[PDB]
This record gives sequence, C-alpha cells and structure tokens, in this order.
Amino acid sequence: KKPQIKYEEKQAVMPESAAGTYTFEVQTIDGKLDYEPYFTSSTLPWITGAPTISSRTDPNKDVISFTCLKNKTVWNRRAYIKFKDKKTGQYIKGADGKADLTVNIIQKKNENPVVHYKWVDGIGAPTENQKIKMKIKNNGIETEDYFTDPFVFKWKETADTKFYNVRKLDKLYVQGQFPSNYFVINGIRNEQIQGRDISQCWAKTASNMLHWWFEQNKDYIEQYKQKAAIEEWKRPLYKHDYIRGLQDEDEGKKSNIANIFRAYSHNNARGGYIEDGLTWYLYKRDGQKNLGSIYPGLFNDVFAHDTSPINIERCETKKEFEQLMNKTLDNKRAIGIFWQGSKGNRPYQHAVTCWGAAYDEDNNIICLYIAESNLPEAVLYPFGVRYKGNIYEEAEKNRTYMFNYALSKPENIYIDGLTTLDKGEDQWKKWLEAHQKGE
Ligand SMILES: *[C@@H](C(=O)O)[C@H](O)C(=O)N[C@@H](CC(C)C)C(=O)NCCCCNC(N)=[NH2+]
Repeated sequence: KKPQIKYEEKQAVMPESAAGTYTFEVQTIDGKLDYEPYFTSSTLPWITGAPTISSRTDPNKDVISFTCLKNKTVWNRRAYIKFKDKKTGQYIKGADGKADLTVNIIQKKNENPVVHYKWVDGIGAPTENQKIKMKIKNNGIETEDYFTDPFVFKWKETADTKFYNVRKLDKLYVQGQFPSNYFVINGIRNEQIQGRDISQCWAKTASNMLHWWFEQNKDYIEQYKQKAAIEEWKRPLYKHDYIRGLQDEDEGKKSNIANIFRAYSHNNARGGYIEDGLTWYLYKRDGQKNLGSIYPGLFNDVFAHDTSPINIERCETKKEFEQLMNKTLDNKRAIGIFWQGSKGNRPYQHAVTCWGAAYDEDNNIICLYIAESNLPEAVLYPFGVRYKGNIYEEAEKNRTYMFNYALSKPENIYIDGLTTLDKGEDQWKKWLEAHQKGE
C-alpha cells in the first residue's frame, strides 16, 4: 500500500498578523509519504523561506511549519502550498484525484495599523473635532456598530475648513419643502436663470478644483485683474466665493463658480469631462467651444493647451495608482477622479474630487477622502482602497477598487485615472515678469 497525504482544503490556514512561525496539520495515511512542501511562489517577500515538515511523530499526521513577516497592512494576504512526491517529483493530487493538493494560507490583517495622511496642498488638515465616525449599516439600516478603523471618518465642513465640496442642487432638493426658487441664478447680465445639475458631476468636480486654484493664485489673479486688458463682460468672473455654513436650502447661494457651470454650461444626461470644464474656465481651446452658451476662458494669455496646468493620466495597477497619487500630492495639484464600474445592474461612471489619502506603515494607500457631489452631507466621505489580486507580485492589471463606507458595502467600482489641476506657478511667473519688463 502506497502511503498518502490528505488535507481538507476547505479549511484555510489563517496566521495572525504578527510575525511568527505558524503551523497546520496534514493527514498521513498508511505510512509516512516522502514529500516536500512548496509555496506556489518562492519570491513572496512576506514569507521567509520554504515550508517544512516540522513533526512526523504522530503516525496519523504531519505538522507543517512556515514563517511570516508581520502583516502591517490592513488587508489579508494569500499564499498557496503544494506538495511534491520526492520520488516521482510530481505534485501530489488532492481529494478529487485531478487537482493538485493545495493548502490556502491567508495571513490576517493588522488590527492596529499606524496611519499617516497626505492632503492636497493648502487645505490644511482635519482636526479631531472635525472627524465624524460612521455607523456600520446593513441592507440600509444602521447597526449602531461603527467602523472602528481610525482612518474611517468623514471630514466635516465647518467655518474653518479649507476644502471645497459643491453639491448637486438636484440631489438636495425636496419638492414642496425647499423654496420654489431653489434653482434660480442671477446671471452675468444679472438676468434670472434656472439651472439644473443632476448630471453635472464633472462640473462639480471642476468647480471644487477651481475654487482651490483661485485661492492658491489669489495674489496673481488680483494682479491679472489690474494689468490684463480684461474683456468687459468677463470682469465679474475674476473672483471665487464659497460660503460655508449654509443650509441645504441655500446651496444655490454657495458657489459662484458652480453656479456658472450650472447656469451656462450643460447638463447632458450623457455627462461631461472634468478636464473639459477646467479648460472651459481657464483658456481657449477649439474643442471646448459650444460646451456652453458662454466661454469664460479667463486666463488665455497666461495659459494655452501647450502650457496647460491640466493633466489626465490612467492607472490599472496598485503601483500605477500609487505613483500617480503620490506625484500629484507632492506637487501642489488638485485631484479629480474618474470612477468606473457597476453600481447595481447598471453601468456606472462618475467624477468626484479627492482631497487626500491615508497610508499604512508600508506606505500603501488605504483610503481616500472624497468630495462626492451625489452624497447628501456637507462633508468629505472616506472611500476605502481595496485590491482583488496579489499586491506583492502584481498581475498585469490589478484595479484600485472603492469601498463605500456611506453605503457600508463593497461595490465593483474602481479608479480609471485622475484629472489634475496644477497651480501653474511657472506660467504665472512668466506672465508677470513679461508685464514688468514692459513697464
Ligand atoms: C456624473 C454625475 O453627474 O453623476 C455624470 O454622469 C458624468 O459626467 N460622468 C462622467 C464620468 C467621468 C467624468 C468619466 C462620464 O461618464 N462622462 C462621459 C461624457 C460623454 C458625453 N458624450 C456625449 N456624446 N456628449
């Protein structure tokens, strides 16, 4: 009788997050088969060495040992052990006699990660009094449990916060309760205009980024107003007013920039693009003609498409997403995100604004802080970052999925890329120097 080994593969081996040498048992039938265990990847950095048979003293079973590093991340991480017959060199067969015998190793996440944060330049950082914990909800009902990871917080807007989150009047509006004139805007010819925004996620994202940009360049823009030969109709557009502390019923009074998009741009049910709204506001490009009934193009002698402070990049792996986020965050740029996937049974594509990110001790990006013009509260919401494939030896694609803490469910929604808006310092400085050279 040939000895065999058996293992019930439905049982994962789940070591704790701490570093250590962990063990599981393999049943040895009719003797002690001469075999050697192997990880499916030998290069996984968080496993030190090969598995070994650490005890055979029990005639009925062997103990297998393997050694892990500490899992500092907030995600489980997987490895796989198979077994080779030391004589035939073949992999030993599992229970069905056709698949190789495989043991699933799942090292558990760190329950006490140390977290640090990076925020878009110039918006400050949340105080503890500005951070709001979130109730774990299930099927739509709060369980009165809360998400306990400390990076899971809403960043509440107050009189003192410096991010921007313009919200859709069409989402906030309650018919028969809100004022009948909720949607009215006083236009440029101080005419009365009623704008809707149910499909303007791209314009809300553009407006948030433009508020940040006008604030960061406020001194340059004051000089521009005084030195440039501004077109008469455009003069009132060289400011930004974002009024914090308003009620939902007063959202129409909150942002002059958002109101410009809502009054004069488009609300096509097909949507728009962040970068198109940004171009439309800042300089002339032929493609952005007919985006709306006016063309602000407010700084056309500062910027052109060749000197554009607007960039669009894509990401399909953890490495690419993280490279892009870090480059953007270390460079004084505002961040628009295009989300892509499925929400329910319908295709989903959405533009939101990102104001910062949380990192674990390995500098993995674990959560983003999002201005979400579709969500009701005047806060930034946390969106957790998750990966479906290995993050240590990455596949060709490993998309950056989003966890919706507000819906308290995972969704098949991921980040396709970023549209970023740079301060444009070199361009502004060159414009200013050219004026002083003419004086
Ligand atoms: C977002 C929203 O208001 O919820 C809105 O639907 C939207 O603009 N979504 C974007 C998502 C990213 C900006 C990619 C979108 O899908 N834009 C596609 C615009 C295509 C318009 N096509 C034509 N022919 N006009």
